[PDB]
Amino acid sequence: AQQGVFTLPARINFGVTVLVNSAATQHVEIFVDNEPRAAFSGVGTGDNNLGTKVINSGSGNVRVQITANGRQSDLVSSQLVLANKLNLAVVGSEDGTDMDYNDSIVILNWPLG
Amino acid sequence: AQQGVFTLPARINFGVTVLVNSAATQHVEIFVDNEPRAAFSGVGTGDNNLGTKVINSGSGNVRVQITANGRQSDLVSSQLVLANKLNLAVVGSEDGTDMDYNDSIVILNWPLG
Amino acid sequence: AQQGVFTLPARINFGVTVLVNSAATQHVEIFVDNEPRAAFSGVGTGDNNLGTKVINSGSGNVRVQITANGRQSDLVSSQLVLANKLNLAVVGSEDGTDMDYNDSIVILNWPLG
Amino acid sequence: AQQGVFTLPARINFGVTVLVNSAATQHVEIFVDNEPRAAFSGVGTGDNNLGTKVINSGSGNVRVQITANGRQSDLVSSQLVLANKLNLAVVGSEDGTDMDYNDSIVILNWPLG
Ligand SMILES: CO[C@H]1O[C@H](CO)[C@@H](O)[C@H](O)[C@@H]1O
Ligand SMILES: CO[C@H]1O[C@H](CO)[C@@H](O)[C@H](O)[C@@H]1O
Ligand SMILES: CO[C@H]1O[C@H](CO)[C@@H](O)[C@H](O)[C@@H]1O
Ligand SMILES: CO[C@H]1O[C@H](CO)[C@@H](O)[C@H](O)[C@@H]1O
Ligand SMILES: [Ca+2]
Ligand SMILES: [Ca+2]
Ligand SMILES: [Ca+2]
Ligand SMILES: [Ca+2]
Ligand SMILES: [Ca+2]
Ligand SMILES: [Ca+2]
Ligand SMILES: [Ca+2]
Ligand SMILES: [Ca+2]
Repeated sequence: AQQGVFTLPARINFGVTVLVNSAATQHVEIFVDNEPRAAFSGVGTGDNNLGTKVINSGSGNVRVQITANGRQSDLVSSQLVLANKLNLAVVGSEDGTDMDYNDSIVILNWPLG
Repeated sequence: AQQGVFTLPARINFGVTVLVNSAATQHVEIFVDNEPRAAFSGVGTGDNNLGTKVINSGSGNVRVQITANGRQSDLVSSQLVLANKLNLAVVGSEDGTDMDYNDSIVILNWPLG
Repeated sequence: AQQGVFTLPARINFGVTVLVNSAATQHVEIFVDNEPRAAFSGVGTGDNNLGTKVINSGSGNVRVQITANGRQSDLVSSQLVLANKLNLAVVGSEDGTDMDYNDSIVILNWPLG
Repeated sequence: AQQGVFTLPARINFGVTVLVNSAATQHVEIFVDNEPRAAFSGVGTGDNNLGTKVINSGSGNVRVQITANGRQSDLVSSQLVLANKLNLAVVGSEDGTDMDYNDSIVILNWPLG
């Protein structure tokens, strides 16, 4: 199945947070309606936090893309709703051979405020 | 039910990341085996990222507590495993009356590296 | 937080499946827009399957209620989305003192077909 | 990533429940330590419940395979833990072209009793 693709509520602001656990530099792009809207990059094996950016969901079509060594990483993803209110969309990724799926971890959350 | 309580693998390094969406200052405490082992404080309504800390799980008994206004916030939590490998333990919290459950969001993840 | 309450897409058919793991007889009622729409009951400690019923979500306001020994059980719940398509809303419940939260397990899924 | 593969506690009894939403007959196989240990077959587009079977996890290595039309279906999966106690491992699957991922839905849960 496709992974890293989520349908958000339309026209909502959401946060994107990235953690890295890799020796290879990670490059994360968030697409909204097939257009690039947020970029992150970094490297480190200590759950290193690349920060959070807030962007708008447009029609709702959000895709997470993660590249390392020039290749798009293998993605795994899920969406969780807590208390019928807090939404988290999570992406793990694998850039190599050890199948740890933590090389970049991308977390989307909404609503904010 | 109790919320914000997780059993991790023993003696594992794990990351704790905190996001806030609040006007009241948030205080997050992470306990390992009932001992206070990580703290975060901050405020802001736009998904303010308070960073990530890496700590060890001890016997495995990890608990998240969140306060604001000198009072414990109401917690909701779940654990997710992706690719049979990437673990996320998520806590949402409510400090007030609007039931948005985003006032502090605490993410635990393992394994690292 | 309230547990066992989910917002479904409006006017959608969804399935409700119940498993029991209890010595006490379990009584499950599913409410849609505050009206009773599906009932299940049974007893057994072997993950005993009470079957599946398909009902309609109305405005979308769905609540799971679980009673044993005349008392509403303590609920825990979450919603999961897989492949940006398959939705599962899960409720565990505790009727007693052992905190196993399996006494009735209620699974909602959509879309069908 | 591999999907439908889960590590359970060793030597634990767990339940497997299958729902189908398909016009093609579904065949679900559960492997424990690479040995074929539970089977289900059925068909129907209205969330047809094929029942629950209880089996033992052996060393803990559990795999779900789903076929229809003599071919392995595309799998998507996650594991959820509620109340730090109730485990659900969920598999959705697609046998065709409509990408609804509900053709067989396989739910594993533990602990029982
Ligand atoms: C050297 O190992 C690390 O870096 C590689 C990328 O080179 C990752 O895939 C792996 O999981 C480790 O984090
Ligand atoms: C003023 O409203 C904000 O701040 C309060 C107190 O932190 C939160 O409960 C609420 O959800 C908003 O984020
Ligand atoms: C006797 O123990 C069982 O039944 C009680 C209800 O009596 C449940 O709470 C418990 O988890 C067991 O399933
Ligand atoms: C005819 O359409 C149905 O049957 C096929 C084959 O099982 C499924 O892929 C599809 O989602 C529908 O449930
Ligand atoms: Ca890796
Ligand atoms: Ca890694
Ligand atoms: Ca709030
Ligand atoms: Ca808030
Ligand atoms: Ca119980
Ligand atoms: Ca029980
Ligand atoms: Ca299909
Ligand atoms: Ca189908």
